[PDB]
Amino acid sequence: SEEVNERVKQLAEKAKEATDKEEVIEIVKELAELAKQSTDPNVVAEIVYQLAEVAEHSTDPELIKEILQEALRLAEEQGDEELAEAARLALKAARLLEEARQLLSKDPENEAAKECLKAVRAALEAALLALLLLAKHPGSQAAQDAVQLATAALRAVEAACQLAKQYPNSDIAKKCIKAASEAAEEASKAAEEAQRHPDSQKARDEIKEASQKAEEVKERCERA
Repeated sequence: SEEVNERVKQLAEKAKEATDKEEVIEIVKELAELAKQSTDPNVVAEIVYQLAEVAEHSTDPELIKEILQEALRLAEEQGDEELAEAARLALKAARLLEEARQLLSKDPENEAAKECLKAVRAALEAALLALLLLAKHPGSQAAQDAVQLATAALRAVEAACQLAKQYPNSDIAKKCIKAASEAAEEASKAAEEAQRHPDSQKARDEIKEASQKAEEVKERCERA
């Protein structure tokens, strides 16, 4: 028992101290394997939580995505529909990040692609924070709302990024993408206050304000 909980904390630190992408992923796969040694729902929740943190402190999109596929795989094996939803969203934000980087690569001077990219980063961070909050406090109305926020934020970014690729160098399209970036950033800020302050009401107050914004930018961008 304690030999497991202690080991989760150790491997997590090892991953954060790793010096190459290949070592991070090897440690990550060792964290996931510890799930095999237990059926305790809390040990898997803690492992998923550590995976989200390893991902949140990484910058390589490919690595992040691989970390999150593991986290989703664990949630799915648990039958935990709620935690799997959160991991799958973050995973999808990471895949959008990979796509956003490809878009910019084809037209690196394109300010629309740059803004789309910045928007996805903020969306990814918002979804990762929600996952961190849920992984520790499933019953929270803030965690669940945070997941809902990150969902809305990502929908808006996808619409904004859709135009950055479709019709760029156009004032009309350039405004949504600017709004989407701002929307994603605020969503990331809201989800952060909630992550460090789950039970706080000011935390719950911030999450709600960002969804309306997220919802408005989605409706704004679909227009363009």
